[PDB]
Amino acid sequence: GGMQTNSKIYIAGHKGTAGTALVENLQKRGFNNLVLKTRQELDLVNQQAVAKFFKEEKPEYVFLTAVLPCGAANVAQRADFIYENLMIQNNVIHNSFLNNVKKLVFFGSGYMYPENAKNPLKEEYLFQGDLEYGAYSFGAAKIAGAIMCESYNIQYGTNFITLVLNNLYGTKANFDFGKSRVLPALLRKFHLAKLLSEGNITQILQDLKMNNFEEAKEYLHNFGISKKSVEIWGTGKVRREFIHSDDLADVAIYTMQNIDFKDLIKDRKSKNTHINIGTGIDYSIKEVALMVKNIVGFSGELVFNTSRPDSTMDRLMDCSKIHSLGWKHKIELKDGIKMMYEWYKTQN
Amino acid sequence: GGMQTNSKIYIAGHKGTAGTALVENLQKRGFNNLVLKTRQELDLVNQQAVAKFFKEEKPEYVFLTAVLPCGAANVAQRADFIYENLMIQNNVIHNSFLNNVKKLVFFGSGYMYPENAKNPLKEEYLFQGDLEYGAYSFGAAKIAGAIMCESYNIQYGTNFITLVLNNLYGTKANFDFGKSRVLPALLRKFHLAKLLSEGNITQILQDLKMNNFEEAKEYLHNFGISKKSVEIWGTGKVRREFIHSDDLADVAIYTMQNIDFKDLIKDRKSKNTHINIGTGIDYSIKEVALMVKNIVGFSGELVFNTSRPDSTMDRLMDCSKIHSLGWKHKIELKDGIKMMYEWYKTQN
Ligand SMILES: NC(=O)C1=CN([C@@H]2O[C@H](COP(=O)(O)OP(=O)(O)OC[C@H]3O[C@@H](n4cnc5c(N)ncnc54)[C@H](OP(=O)(O)O)[C@@H]3O)[C@@H](O)[C@H]2O)C=CC1
Ligand SMILES: NC(=O)C1=CN([C@@H]2O[C@H](COP(=O)(O)OP(=O)(O)OC[C@H]3O[C@@H](n4cnc5c(N)ncnc54)[C@H](OP(=O)(O)O)[C@@H]3O)[C@@H](O)[C@H]2O)C=CC1
Repeated sequence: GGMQTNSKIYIAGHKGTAGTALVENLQKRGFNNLVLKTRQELDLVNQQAVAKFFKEEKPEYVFLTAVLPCGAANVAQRADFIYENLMIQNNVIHNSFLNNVKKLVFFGSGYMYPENAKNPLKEEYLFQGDLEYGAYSFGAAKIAGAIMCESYNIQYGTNFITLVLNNLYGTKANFDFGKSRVLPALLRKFHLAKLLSEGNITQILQDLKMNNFEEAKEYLHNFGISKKSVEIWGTGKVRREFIHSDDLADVAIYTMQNIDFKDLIKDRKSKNTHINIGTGIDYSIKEVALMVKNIVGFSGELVFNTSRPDSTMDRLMDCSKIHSLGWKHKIELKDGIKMMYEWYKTQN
Repeated sequence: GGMQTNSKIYIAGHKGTAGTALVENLQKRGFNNLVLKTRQELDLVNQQAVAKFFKEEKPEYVFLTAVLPCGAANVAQRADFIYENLMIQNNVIHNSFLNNVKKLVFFGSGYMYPENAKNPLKEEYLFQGDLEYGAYSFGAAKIAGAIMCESYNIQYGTNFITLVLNNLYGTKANFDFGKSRVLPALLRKFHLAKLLSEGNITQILQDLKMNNFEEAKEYLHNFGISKKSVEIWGTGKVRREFIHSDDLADVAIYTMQNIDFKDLIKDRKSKNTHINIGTGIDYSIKEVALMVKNIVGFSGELVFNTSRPDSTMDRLMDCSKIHSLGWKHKIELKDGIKMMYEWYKTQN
C-alpha cells in the first residue's frame, strides 16, 4: 500500500528545483532509500545508459523531474526541446515498465494546454486548440509524456501518473540568471537592487559571477536594475500561478501513497487522466513583483515598461480534480517567497 | 533536381508496403545506391544501433517508412504505438541531423487530425480538437513526428518533410491478418470466401498454410469468412480515402526532388509545414467492399456487425497544397485493387 520506508526510490534529475525538494521532503518523511545520478553519471537522453541503470538499480518508485526546460533565453532551441525531452521521457518511462517499477510520477507543464484555452485550465482542455508558438515543440513533447504514461497504464496496467504545473519556485531554487525562472529571478533582481541602492559593491560582486564592478552594474542594468528603481518589461497585467516546491513534493508523495490509475478512470473510453497541481490562485506580475519588493525591503520604484508588450497568455490551473482526490496546497505565495529569500541570503 | 542516380539513399522499413514500393520505384528509375536494413539487422527502436548505422553508413537521403501501424486487429497495443513510433522517429530524425543527411521524407497519418475536424482535412486542422480514441496514442506519436521535422528545419536548417496520408494499400501488400490494412484484408477475405463457395478445400489449406480443415473453417468463421458472405465489423458507413503505394512512392520521390522546407514557410508563420497527400476521393467501407467483391468475383453478400463503439469518423485529405506544389495522384481505386489482386494470386 504505497511507498514503504525501505522502498527504493529514484528521483531523476535530483539536482534541479523539483528534484532537490523531492529528496529533502522524502527523507523528512522517512524515505531515505534513494538512488540518485547526476547528469555526468547518467545522461537520460542515452537509452543504453538508462536501460543499464534500471537493470542494475531496479527502483520501485520513480519521480521523473529531469527536463530541458523552455525559457525566454533559450527559446531558439526548438528542435532540442522536443527531441531531448521526448528521449528522457521515453527512456525513463519505458525502462521503468520493463523493470517492474511499482509507480512513477511524471511532471507536466502548462505549456501543454492551448494558448487560448479558458483559465482556469481544466485537464480536458488538452488538444482544444494550438499551443503557444514559442513553447510549441516543448508543449508537444510534454503532451507525449502525458499520453505515454496513460497508454502504459491502459495496455500494461502500470501506475504512471502525470502531474501538470505552471510556475515552480522553492526554498532552494535555481537562481542562475541564464535559465531565468520567473519567481527566483525576480527575487534576486530586487535583492541586487537593494544591495545596489545601499552602495554594497562587494556582495553584488560575490553574488554575481563577476570581478569587475563596472561590468556588474552594466549587467544589472540589462536586467532593469538601478539604484532607485526596478523596471520590468510589459504592462504587468499578465497573470501567473506559482507552486512552492515543498508543495510540489507534498502532492507528488501524496500521489504515490494514494492515487492509482484506477482512481482516475472514466466509465468507458478513459482519457485526460493527467492531474493539474498548483495553488489554484493566480497573481499579476505586478502583484508578484510588489510582494517580492516588500519582502526584500527594496526602497526604490517599481516601473512597468509598457512600450514593449508582454504578449504572454495567462496560465492558471483548475485544481479541482486533485482537490477532490484529497490534496490541497499548504504554502501561500507570500509565505513561500519569504522562505525562499531567507534561504537565499544564507547561501553566498 | 536533388537526388542523383548515385546518391546514397536509405529507405527505413524497406520490406513494408510503403517501403517495398519505394525501393522498386527508386531502382527502376535508375537510383542505384540504396542502403537497406531489415529489422533483424537494425532495430530502429534501439538508439545505439541507429546512431552506429548513420555514423558508419552516412546516407545522403532518407525515406522513413518504418512504423508500428495502428489497425483494427492491434488496437490494444496503445502503449507500443506511442513508444515504438516515437523512438523510430526520434532515432532516425536526430541521427540524420547528426550525420548531415541532406534531405529526409517522413510519413504522417490522418489520425494526427481531430476526430471532429471538417473533411476534407486541411493541414492547419492540426491541434484543433481531440483525436479519435482508438488511434489516440498513434496519432499523438505521428503529431510529434511532424513537429520534430519542422523543429529541426527551423532551429538547424535541416530539410525534413512530412507527407501525411490516410489509408495505404499497394500491389505487393501485406495480407497477413495480424497487421494487414483494411484494403488488403478485405481482398483476402473475399478471395477466401470465393474458394469456400467453390468448395476447393486444398487451395484454402494452401492459402492459410494449414493442414487441418476443421481448424481452417474455424479460423475463417472467426474472421467473418463464409461461403455465402463476408462480414465487416462496423456500420460500413464511414468514409475513407485510400492511396496506392506506387502513388505514395511517386509523391515521396517528387517531394525529394522538388519540395524544400524553404518553399513551405510563409515568412514568420512557419507552422503546419506538413503536406497532405492522397487521391482526393472518398469511399464508404461498404463501397470499397463490394468493389473488392466484384473484382474477385465472390457470389455472396456483405453483412455488417454493428458493434458497441464504431469509428463514425471520416478521413479525407484536402490536397490543395500538394496539388499546388505540382503533384497529383494517378491510380484510381478500382485499378489499384486489380493490380493488388493480380499480384496476390501470383503468391497463391
Ligand atoms: N520550474 C518550472 O517553472 C516548471 C517546472 N515544470 C516541470 O517540473 C519538472 C522539474 O522542473 P525543474 O525542477 O524546474 O527542472 P530544473 O531544470 O530545475 O532541473 C532539471 C534537472 O534535470 C537534469 N537534466 C536535464 N537533462 C538531463 C539529462 N539529459 N540527463 C540527466 N539529467 C538531466 C538537470 O541536470 P543539470 O542541472 O546537470 O542540467 C537538472 O538537475 C520538469 O518536468 C518541468 O517541466 C513544469 C512547469 C514549469
Ligand atoms: N496502412 C495505413 O492504412 C496507414 C498508413 N500510414 C503510414 O504508413 C507508413 C508506412 O506504411 P507501411 O510501410 O504500410 O507500414 P508497415 O507496417 O506495412 O511497414 C512497416 C515496416 O517498418 C518495419 N519496422 C517496424 N518497426 C521496426 C523496427 N523497430 N526496426 C526495424 N524495422 C522496423 C517493419 O518491419 P517488420 O515487418 O519486421 O515489422 C515493416 O517492414 C507509416 O509511416 C504510416 O504513417 C498512416 C496511416 C494509415
